[PDB]
Amino acid sequence: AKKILVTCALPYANGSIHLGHMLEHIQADVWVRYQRMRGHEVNFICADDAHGTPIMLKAQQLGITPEQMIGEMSQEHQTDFAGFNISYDNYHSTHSEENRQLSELIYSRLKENGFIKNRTISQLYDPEKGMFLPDRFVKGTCPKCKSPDQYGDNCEVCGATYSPTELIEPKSVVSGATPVMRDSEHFFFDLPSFSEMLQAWTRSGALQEQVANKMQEWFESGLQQWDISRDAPYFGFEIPNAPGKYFYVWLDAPIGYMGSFKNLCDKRGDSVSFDEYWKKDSTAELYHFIGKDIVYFHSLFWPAMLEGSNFRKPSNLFVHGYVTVNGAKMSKSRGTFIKASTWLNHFDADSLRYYYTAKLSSRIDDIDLNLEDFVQRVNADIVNKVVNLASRNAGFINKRFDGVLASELADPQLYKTFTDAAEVIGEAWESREFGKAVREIMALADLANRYVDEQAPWVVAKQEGRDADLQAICSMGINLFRVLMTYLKPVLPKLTERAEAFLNTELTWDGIQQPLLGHKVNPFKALYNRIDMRQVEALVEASK
Ligand SMILES: [Zn+2]
Repeated sequence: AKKILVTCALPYANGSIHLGHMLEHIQADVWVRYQRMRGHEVNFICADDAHGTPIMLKAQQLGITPEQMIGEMSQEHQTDFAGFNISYDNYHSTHSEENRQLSELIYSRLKENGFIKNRTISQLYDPEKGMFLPDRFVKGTCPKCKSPDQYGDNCEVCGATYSPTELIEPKSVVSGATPVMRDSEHFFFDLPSFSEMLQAWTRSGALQEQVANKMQEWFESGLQQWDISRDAPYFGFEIPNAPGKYFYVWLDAPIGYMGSFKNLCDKRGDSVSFDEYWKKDSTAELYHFIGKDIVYFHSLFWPAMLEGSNFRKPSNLFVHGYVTVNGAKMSKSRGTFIKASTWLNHFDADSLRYYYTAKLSSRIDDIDLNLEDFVQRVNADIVNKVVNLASRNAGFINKRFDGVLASELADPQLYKTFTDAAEVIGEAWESREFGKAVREIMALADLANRYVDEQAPWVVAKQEGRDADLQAICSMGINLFRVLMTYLKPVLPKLTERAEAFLNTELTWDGIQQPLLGHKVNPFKALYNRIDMRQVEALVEASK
């Protein structure tokens, strides 16, 4: 009966979805699907992060409007996520009217409350193009080793780091012009004002221990004010009362979580839910699934901005680690930098969903996709443990018993062992201990296959007068399958649909307390096929 708003980080609009994104969106989707199974009101919200200088420049290079460009990438992203069955209630954009109005509102409130500071800064400027240059749009000669054609604040030959103002013979990446230092007034959010509140949240015990520890490092270094403005030319929202100034993505990106929810409420004609979820007095829960690299932002800047503008703050942050492939960071040269779209040409979504889920936990630790292990694990667990219980038993039921399951459980004690596990497995899904949940489910699958082996239906089937025994054994196996697929429903949506078609019933969490007795099942082709290393080799080759 809880009200829950869950987000994933907003994908950047100038890059395709890859396996790293998928770790995050799959983790969130599994959790969301479980929460829905337990009867809660869930709103799963995301959007593309569509503003900024890189996006403006990319569109100019392509000779199209930034609006056309981000629209095309939004569609590409949503197609990929739909391919993996990520069950958003809304997927919006930071380039939207809802986000504009909320960004303006929040800024206005921050300013009225004394949290916006004005400061003049100096930055490299391209006088030919007529724009300030972000660091990575400045190139030149390393001041230390004198290597040419180095970009931004570091040299890829000697490893030195420096301000781009130290580059020798600097050039604009945009125009080739020599950049010069120029002053500009910027607006800053007074994050340090919120230090005590943030420190109290850190010690409150809600956050992951690893996150709280990192936060202590940040408090120790000392909180800084953060620039929330950019000069024209820009692709984004103009700041009221400040001609030629725009909101930097730091301000408008997370407000996209709010804008996406407002968009959903407005499309639904729901005039009460936005305030019910975002006002200070809210009894709804708000959760953000995010990666390591955006924790400072979500744990410090974001709750401060919300407090300073009279909105509720996150109930919790759920942080995951990086994805690796074959033990290492994704590598383009090795073909392990793998796009979501590419993945689906070779494998189904369920396979990756399962593999990631089996490795995930409540900690921040990197998650490794070892491709050899992926083949082994999917075949061993999905094909040979879980689906096996249906595939080894359904034929006899269909061919010899007209599709009808036995009128009573052959082994009620064993069935009770399976249903008794619901509390611990659900608690594991709830606490994000996904690996624990999968281990418990697979231990049950081992018990189920041990039961079938003990009963030896391939022997019973050939022996005169043992029809009743055969129906009993096979029906028991199918009932164990029903339970396991219920526990795995958040993980494997497509296999679940196929299982529900076979069983002639929707799988509900509470439904397992009533086994299927005197009940017609349907024939099926093949619920889940084996994979092989040849397919992996093809995936890698296609990714090079
Ligand atoms: Zn160098």
